[PDB]
Amino acid sequence: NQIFESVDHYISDLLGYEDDALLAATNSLAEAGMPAISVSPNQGKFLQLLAQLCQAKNILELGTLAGYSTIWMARALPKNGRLITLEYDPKHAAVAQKNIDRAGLTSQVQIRTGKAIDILPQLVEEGAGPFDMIFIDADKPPYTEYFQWALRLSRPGTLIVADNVIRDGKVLDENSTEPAVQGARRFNAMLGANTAVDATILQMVGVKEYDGMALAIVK
Amino acid sequence: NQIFESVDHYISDLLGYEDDALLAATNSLAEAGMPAISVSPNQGKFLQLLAQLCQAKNILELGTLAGYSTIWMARALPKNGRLITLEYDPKHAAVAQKNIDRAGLTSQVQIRTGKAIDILPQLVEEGAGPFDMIFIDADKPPYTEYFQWALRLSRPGTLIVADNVIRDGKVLDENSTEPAVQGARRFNAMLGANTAVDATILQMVGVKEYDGMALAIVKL
Ligand SMILES: Nc1ncnc2c1ncn2[C@@H]1O[C@H](CSCC[C@H](N)C(=O)O)[C@@H](O)[C@H]1O
Ligand SMILES: Nc1ncnc2c1ncn2[C@@H]1O[C@H](CSCC[C@H](N)C(=O)O)[C@@H](O)[C@H]1O
Ligand SMILES: [Mg+2]
Ligand SMILES: [Mg+2]
Repeated sequence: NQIFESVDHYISDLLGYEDDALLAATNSLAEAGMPAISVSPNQGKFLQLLAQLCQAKNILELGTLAGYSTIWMARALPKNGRLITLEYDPKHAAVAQKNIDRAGLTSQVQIRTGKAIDILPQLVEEGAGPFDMIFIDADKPPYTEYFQWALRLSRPGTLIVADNVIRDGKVLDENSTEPAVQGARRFNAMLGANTAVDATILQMVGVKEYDGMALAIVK
Repeated sequence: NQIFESVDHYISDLLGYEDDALLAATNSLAEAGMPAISVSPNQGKFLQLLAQLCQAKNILELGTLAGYSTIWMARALPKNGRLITLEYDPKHAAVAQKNIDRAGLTSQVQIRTGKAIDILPQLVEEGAGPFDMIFIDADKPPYTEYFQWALRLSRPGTLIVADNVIRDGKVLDENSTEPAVQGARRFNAMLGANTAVDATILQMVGVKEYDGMALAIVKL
């Protein structure tokens, strides 16, 4: 992995500058005892560019952690735009709130604390959709079901992005016993059979373990 | 590279289906002595998806080869959409025209034969722009100047994509002797310095050699 990390540092040195709010969001993970699993700086910038191509005014994120990915995307929003992010762990949600406040995004970002599978039908009842872009990055086994709820909260042209769908190439092992690999494989099979979207999977290398993100556009 | 190749085939079995027109465009290369350097199927679907996000009506492509990338992007267009593709080699242009005709894309694709640096100022003079998406994929040394012309043919929100800007990590080598590597390094420096766009570089692995594509959006 060394060449991929060195090339990622080359790219972030040109195009992946992180202000105090993004660095503080990263620094908050270890002091809070949270896992070091945010998107990378360059992945962050890529999510921001996708939100700009979507001309996104309304973004939904499942899985906030410390709000690193949230800050990157919310920075693409217009003044009147909104990002709703779902986080199960009340400690993660409190840390993310501090980090979003430090980024001056309190007004545009709403953190909802609970399981995505409980909150997604709430968003349906509220008529919270449709969203211009949806980022699925929570627990891995129910990605397939999160995608079905995302469709209910989409319009034609909505972008749905799902992170961690390759898992170091372990998705090739049909006999994998790892929950996160089985979750990825089931989601990828659903995505291959889904006639409601146009989709691809991007292999991703860099500072993080070899992985990939799925991208889908609602027909 | 074996794991990346195996994962790419896994991905294209799910989401990278190629019809006769794309398979025929690939098959056309060997009989014409052309390099097997088109975008991969999965890269082709990615460019198609970027064109759909752009809601592209007008696309510009530098470097046609056999029209493989051209067919993937043109298929995102509405019928009244147009794609202009530039190609220096008349042998390549004639193969690409056959492949575009086979794909049913004759109305939507205009292949222009000559040096990109000669045609781009003609496009500005004709008012051919602005393009919703621009794909820079010709010879590598003038990438920096192709990008300057692309900005003259853009509007706010235009997506510019440049292929082959990592070259197996050789862009880390400040003493590279390879003009294509030197061209990518100069392009990536320019892109780092450019205040007219928001940009990133995506590292790309799969069936082809380790490389990367630059994505830039012209600021609003
Ligand atoms: N059922 C569930 N609903 C919502 N969030 C969940 C969940 N199960 C786990 N999570 C949360 O999903 C997150 C995954 S990590 C998210 C990383 C973040 N998007 C970033 O890149 O910065 C964790 O914070 C975890 O607590
Ligand atoms: N100065 C120049 N102007 C225009 N095209 C050029 C050029 N120098 C090289 N080319 C052409 O650029 C092409 C690069 S390969 C293009 C591959 C194609 N985009 C695909 O993915 O399917 C070759 O066809 C080459 O002949
Ligand atoms: Mg993730
Ligand atoms: Mg190329």
